[PDB]
Amino acid sequence: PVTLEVEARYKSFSIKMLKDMKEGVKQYGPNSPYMRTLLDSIAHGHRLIPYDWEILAKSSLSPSQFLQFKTWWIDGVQEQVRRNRAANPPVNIDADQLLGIGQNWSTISQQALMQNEAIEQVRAICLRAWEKIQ
Amino acid sequence: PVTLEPARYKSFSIKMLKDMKEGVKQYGPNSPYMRTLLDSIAHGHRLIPYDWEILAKSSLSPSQFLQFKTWWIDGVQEQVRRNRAANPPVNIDADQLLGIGQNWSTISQQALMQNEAIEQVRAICLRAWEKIQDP
Repeated sequence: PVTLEVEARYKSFSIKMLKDMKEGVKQYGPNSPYMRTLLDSIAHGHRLIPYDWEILAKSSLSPSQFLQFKTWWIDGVQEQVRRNRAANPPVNIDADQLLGIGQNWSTISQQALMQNEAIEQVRAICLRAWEKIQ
Repeated sequence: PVTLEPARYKSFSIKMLKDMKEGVKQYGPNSPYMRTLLDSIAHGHRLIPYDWEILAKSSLSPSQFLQFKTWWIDGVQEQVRRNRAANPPVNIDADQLLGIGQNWSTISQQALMQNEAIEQVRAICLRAWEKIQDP
């Protein structure tokens, strides 16, 4: 997660939290009330960049579950970019920022400068993607 | 939880607290389910004593809550003995670990707690939670 001291600083997830979450997904399922409670609290209790989401997902999910998450992340990005382009005025956030990739957004330091609207879009897209894991 | 390390505070969502209360109702405070969920939350967020109080009070029956608080205080008493006896001494007292008194009763004060104190609070409260008995 990113903290805004404004000066943005990145702090990695707790190793124990990650271990807890991987074991919880395994025992209860990625969308059990168990995981929904935990994940929602983390997502809304922190400023998460795409890097954070990639870490949470890759660490917590089985390989097949992770593939599902990524496809739905990409699906949510398609829809979001469409809404961004159609907004009046257009919202200048594209897929590179929402996925955390490319020359402008691939590094943690770049992503840490993401504005509120972008953070909110990433949060909604990734929570939806997680919820769509079957 | 505290949203900026030493600083400000954001409450748990009403929904999250409802889920925790339902989880305790369905599975009990010391199900592996609740134990690992609590552990996850406690390592996923920076919890001050005020958070622990809200979580416990919201999730537990009055008698379970009294047990939790009794064991939190007991664990604090043991931790303070250890802090005093440490070489060098750890300058963390019972009022900080419990979030009480002139120095620590407010969220604004608690939000300035450093890592060692947050960690001590976490260990003590997780242990106290485990000491709660079922109906």
